Parts: sequence; C-alpha cells; structure tokens
Amino acid sequence: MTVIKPSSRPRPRKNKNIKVNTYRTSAMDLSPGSVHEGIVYFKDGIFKVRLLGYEGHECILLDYLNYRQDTLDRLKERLVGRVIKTRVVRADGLYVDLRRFF
Repeated sequence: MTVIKPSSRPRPRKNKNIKVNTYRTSAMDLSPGSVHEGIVYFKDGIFKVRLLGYEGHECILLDYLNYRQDTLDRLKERLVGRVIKTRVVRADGLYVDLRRFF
C-alpha cells in the first residue's frame, strides 16, 4: 500500500441541541393570539371549543363574532365535535373566548 497523496480532509460537524433545563416549577403563558387544538360543540346557535385534558376549561367559538350571527351550513352540524385548530381570544379559566380563522 504505497500511500503518496491520500485525500482525507477533516470535516467535523456534529449537531447537538436538546435544551434541557427545568429548575423546579417553570414555563408559563396565557397571552392571546396563539393557536391551539380543541373539540367543537354546538349550542346557542354558535359553536363551543372544549379543551380536553385540562378538565374545567370551556371556551366559546364565535369566530370573533360577539355581534350578529351567521349560521347557514347544516353540514357544520354533522362536523361539530371534530377536533380543529383555532385562535384564542382570552382564556381566563373555565370560560374563554375563541375565534376560528378561515
């Protein structure tokens, strides 16, 4: 094996990024303008977003309506319940406001 001009340049490029830090209680947030997944419900003519997992978190879906209604899709009645992603208008605990986009 007469090695004269061997080609083997160094190229160290590993990737490491797990971010692991939790000193006692930590993390927290309740600002509006965030997206989340919830279940759909029907009542009062408008819709209702239930947050399963929190137990005691009920929200109302009005697409940021809070003024005049616009129910005109019998299909929405059969789709109710399905899980979708909506925007949060203001979560205070138990009763929250919800606005679906698109």
